[PDB]
Amino acid sequence: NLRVLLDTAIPPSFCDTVSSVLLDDFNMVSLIRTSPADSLATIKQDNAEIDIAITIDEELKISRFNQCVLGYTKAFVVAHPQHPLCNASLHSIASLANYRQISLGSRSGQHSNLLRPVSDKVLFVENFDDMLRLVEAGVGWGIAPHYFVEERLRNGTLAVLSELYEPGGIDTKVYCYYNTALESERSFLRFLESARQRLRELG
Ligand SMILES: CC(C)C1NC(Cn2cnc3ccc(Cl)cc3c2=O)=CS1
Repeated sequence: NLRVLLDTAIPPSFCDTVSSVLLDDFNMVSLIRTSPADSLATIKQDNAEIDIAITIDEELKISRFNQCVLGYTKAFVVAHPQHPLCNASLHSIASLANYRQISLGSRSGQHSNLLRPVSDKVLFVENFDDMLRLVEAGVGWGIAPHYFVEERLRNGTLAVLSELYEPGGIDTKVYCYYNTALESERSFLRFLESARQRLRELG
């Protein structure tokens, strides 16, 4: 039995990519979704017995776990089209610190440099859905994966503020944290090679 953790920042496009591949090699495969805020918090619980985690969160070294990079993915800062900062000026991009952020909360109550909120007016949520509800209602700005915001952005229900900070949206690394047990196993290298391909082509 193999247990695999994918945070909700990973497109579910991808979540198909591993399933075919991993099950070529392995017999039981459990897929588990967490908040990116909870990805690393979870694997560190010995009892949770996670073997692989696909997460955007970065941490320098973790016990009993090697890191590597499967690929990259875009994220956008989004707000209500009529949000004060809709004018999207480099002045407005410094002012994020001043307007209310809808940030992802974490059970541990603790956040990495990566996912820690930026503004002091913060309101926490469990998933990117509650995030965008509140953002669609002009209650704040928030930073969400492409696949969540592509729908609403074409629909005009939502606006991007992040395009002068990083044109193209914000590339984020997708990390593979894997139990050291796996490094030698031809099983893993197979999955890794396949995994990288689909996130590439999914770009
Ligand atoms: C404050 C922004 C200017 C930036 N914050 C980040 C970190 N960050 C935060 N949440 C995310 C949620 C989802 C995804 Cl896919 C990525 C991120 C992310 O990178 C980068 S610039």
